[PDB]
Amino acid sequence: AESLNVSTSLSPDDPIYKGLQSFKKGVESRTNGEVKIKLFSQLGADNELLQHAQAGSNVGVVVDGARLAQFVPEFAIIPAPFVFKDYTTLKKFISSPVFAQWSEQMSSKSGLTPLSFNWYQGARMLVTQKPVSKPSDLNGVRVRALEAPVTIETIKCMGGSPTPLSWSEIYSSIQTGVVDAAEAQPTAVYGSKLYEITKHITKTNHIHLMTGIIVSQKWLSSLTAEQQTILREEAQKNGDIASENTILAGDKMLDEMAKKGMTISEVDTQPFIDGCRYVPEKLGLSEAYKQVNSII
Repeated sequence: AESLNVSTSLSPDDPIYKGLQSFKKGVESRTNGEVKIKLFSQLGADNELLQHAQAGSNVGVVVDGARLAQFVPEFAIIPAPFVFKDYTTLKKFISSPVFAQWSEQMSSKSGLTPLSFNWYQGARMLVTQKPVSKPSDLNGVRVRALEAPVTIETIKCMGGSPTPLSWSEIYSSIQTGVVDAAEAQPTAVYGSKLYEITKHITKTNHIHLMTGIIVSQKWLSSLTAEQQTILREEAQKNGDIASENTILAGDKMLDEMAKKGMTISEVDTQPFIDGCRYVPEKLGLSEAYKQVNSII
């Protein structure tokens, strides 16, 4: 018998979690139970789990490019601002040979491998008290940030002032005037109940959130060829399902907030794009950015 333990951080009602459930169902069905998938809320922080996975653990985690940059630094471009014009363009890049090269490098040099990297978690948008049609509308606006260079530079390049604080504290920070605004994907805006205390969502879609199920190469290679391909086939197939469900949920959450008094607006992104073109270079990610652009 064999098994994979997936450490998760999402609510069981999230599309990504239900996708992991579909993934479990697929794998266990096709192997008649010889490979079992366990989903945990318990196992440890992502960074310590990844070290264990390097050593051969049968533990997995759903993580993004920023977390994998420590193994292959190119990965850090995926969450950078205004790299991908839309979701399908993002998919085109993830499926390309350049990305395949980065994954091969992680597998062969760092002993970690994505079963797939198409678990989409949304597009980040602006949540504000006032309308935003152009970057100068954010001058003087304090936007919640995070102690990471990409996030900080994203807020700056878009025109706001980055104000780091824990996401678990975003509602009280807005309510008490520590910060004016936030920057996040719809399920998080909705999940934190921000529609209670803000008035505008602007669809800048400035960052795309792409993740995958990352596992030990040593563990995966210890399984049979048939078990390996089932795992990889099912991860990709179910990542696509979860992705569509994320988008579906996102749209409906936005609709629900508009019906709770919020205004949701599209925006001409071109000025934001031009204002953020320096970011990859400032962050030292030019090589990665140039390889992405060779594709898209």
